[PDB]
Amino acid sequence: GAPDWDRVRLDFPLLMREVHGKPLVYFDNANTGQKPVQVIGAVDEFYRRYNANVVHALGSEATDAYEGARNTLARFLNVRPSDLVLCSGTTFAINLVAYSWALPRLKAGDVILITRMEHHANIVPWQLVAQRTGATIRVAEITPDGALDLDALRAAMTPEVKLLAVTHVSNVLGTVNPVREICREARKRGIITVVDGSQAVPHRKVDVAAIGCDFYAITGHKMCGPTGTGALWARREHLDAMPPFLGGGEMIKEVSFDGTVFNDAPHKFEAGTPNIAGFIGLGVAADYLQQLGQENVEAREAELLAHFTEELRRVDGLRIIGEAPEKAAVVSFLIDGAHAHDLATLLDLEGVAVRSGQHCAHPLLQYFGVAATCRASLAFYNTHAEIERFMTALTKVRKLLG
Amino acid sequence: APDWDRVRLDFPLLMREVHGKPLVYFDNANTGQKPVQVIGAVDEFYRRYNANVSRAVHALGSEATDAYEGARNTLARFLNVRPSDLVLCSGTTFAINLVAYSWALPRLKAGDVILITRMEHHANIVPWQLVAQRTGATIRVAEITPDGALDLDALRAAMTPEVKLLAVTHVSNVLGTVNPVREICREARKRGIITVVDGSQAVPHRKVDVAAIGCDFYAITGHKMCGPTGTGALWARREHLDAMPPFLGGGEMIKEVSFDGTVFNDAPHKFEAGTPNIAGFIGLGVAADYLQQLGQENVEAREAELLAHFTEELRRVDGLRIIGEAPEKAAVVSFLIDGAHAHDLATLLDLEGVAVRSGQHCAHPLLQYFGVAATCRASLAFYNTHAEIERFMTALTKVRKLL
Repeated sequence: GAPDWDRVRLDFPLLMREVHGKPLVYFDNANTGQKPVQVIGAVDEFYRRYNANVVHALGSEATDAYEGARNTLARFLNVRPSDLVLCSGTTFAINLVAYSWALPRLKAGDVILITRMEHHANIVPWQLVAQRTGATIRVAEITPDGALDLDALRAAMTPEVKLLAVTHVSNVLGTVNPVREICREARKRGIITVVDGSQAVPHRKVDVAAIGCDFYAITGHKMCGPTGTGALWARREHLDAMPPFLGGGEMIKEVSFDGTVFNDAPHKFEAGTPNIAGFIGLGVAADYLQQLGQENVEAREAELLAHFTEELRRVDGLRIIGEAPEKAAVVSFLIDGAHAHDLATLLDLEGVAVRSGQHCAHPLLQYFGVAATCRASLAFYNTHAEIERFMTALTKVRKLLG
Repeated sequence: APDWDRVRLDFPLLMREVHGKPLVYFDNANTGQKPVQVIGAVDEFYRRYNANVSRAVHALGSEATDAYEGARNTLARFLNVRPSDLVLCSGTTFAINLVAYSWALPRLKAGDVILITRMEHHANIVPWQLVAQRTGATIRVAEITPDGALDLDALRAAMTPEVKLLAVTHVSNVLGTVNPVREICREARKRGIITVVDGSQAVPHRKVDVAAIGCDFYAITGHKMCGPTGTGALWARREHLDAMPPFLGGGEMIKEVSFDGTVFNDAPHKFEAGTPNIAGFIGLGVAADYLQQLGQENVEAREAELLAHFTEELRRVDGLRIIGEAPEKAAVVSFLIDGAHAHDLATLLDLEGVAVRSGQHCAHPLLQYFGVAATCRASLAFYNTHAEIERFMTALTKVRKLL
């Protein structure tokens, strides 16, 4: 559609913030994303006009909105709404698979294969259930450019491997993994795939069904949506076969002390009152991104990334962690003789929000041999002028640490 | 004493119309309405300092972290507990399931008994049915008497040495009954019986000093105490939080992650995996401060007046039966009328602008004891008025005579 990006930016009122007496440059979109006023106003209007559980008039509109949001998010991912479980975030989504798929199935001798670049959300659940089942964890290695080693991956997918946890897009490296080809091969070998989509769906069109995976998790607050929102897509055969996770109201059909009958998926896995307001907003957020066009977002952020990377390469002593041939607008970097945390601290005082640390990916940073990276992560509402301002601030900050 | 007319003006939704008639929202037990301080708190977060929390670097992240942990401290004072022992989660339902998965699942074995009261909400039943399904524990029911009160004689008789856990509600969402949780938990602790207390209908309607109850675990939910959806909390004795294994795994609840071995944070973050509902909990903190500012005792007194007025006028209705007439009660009234289907009462009352709920109210076993397929439930909040009560009874008379 080719939207006007200077108009699009005006939808985001937080970008008018000033911090430390300076206009904010928000380059921490990988930590959480900012919301268009359409999303903020949808939540506000729910609380002011039709707050009710999901009956009477307000309860009726609240329910249509809540399920309407599931339909919208499902069209956003190109999956069926009945296969889409709504939850508080990617972390909940993956733990649901860990407790309800793997925990009742794995045994001694089974192997869980996890790539070196996984976020802790796609590592720690598997460690918990591996320890409980007697299963063992094997690491799928990466190369120094931040790519997944596909040859090593193929060789690691031996018959004893029962599940592969793999990120769609790395939150540290920006790397875009070929999840379609990965999941096609894992299925050929009887290996279940759990794909972490948290950093994919904000930055590119994702057709989840076409990936051919078994489970796919997203988190709402990184895709223009309210906090406490997220979803798990899963093959229907899996949602039918898995036991319930959380128990309570709404996931039951009939409750008796003699025995309870459970609902079918997806409500089967949604216990208790949902985050009604948050998912109403995520519906609006998913619709907002589709109206922009996800492919336009991807092209816009690739233009921002190329500008930022071209300028960042002129910095003496700088190196980028994550130089894969396809990546989202996430740049982790280090500067010789400068501590990443000093860089983040001084950049903040110049109005620029970045993140220094390990980004909840400790094994990945261990492979690179570094205690932290400074990460600037960009979104379509950032501007080329902000990038030029960032380079001016970095030069001033680096001179302050000289 | 608070000016209750001025308090009601804090709630902007109550101004709206339904079918061209004024809205009379008597479905507060389903979810509560929000004061403008809470609504604007959530709106201000997204507009002015939306960022992630913990290990804060930049200005907005610091502001977001201070607000979020500030909300935990405000809720803790609301409950008179330490914030270090208060786990924030998406509602009562999650709070109880955390107990089920991380306390009971690793501990109970075949032969052990989980004791659950007849009046519990599904939130305090189904998790224990999952535990029995995977441990071989058996579930035993603590009965009620026809006035909706918990039969304490039968409860003591039911608390035998094989019972290891008791699921007991503080306030029933159907009956309104207020249970003597302090007495119950003292007697449970004397027999080595863990108590999980469902406070979802307690903390919005009365002052609860959670620590003085003497229970092992206490669960609340945010959207019924003036707060955002997707919020709630689990309080627990410190000894349990330390001994319990983690439930959800991910960021924030770890301290160090390696493929050779991971080290977890301490409570409460031990049990809060991944990015929190930052906006929701910032708003829940304002809700807690709003209720502490009014005075929880002042709210309890207000809704008792509303209850007494509503009950006195309701009992004038011919053929009307109130299910739940325990001695001490919150402002929740479930009722039936001879010749009137509960669902038909709700459908037509809504056409008069009155919002109530008819059905089983996620308490199927309680309804089985009474032998009724449904009830009509009016549930009052402090921002309701005596005038609305009178408007309600006129709509009830209009609707009763329409069928």
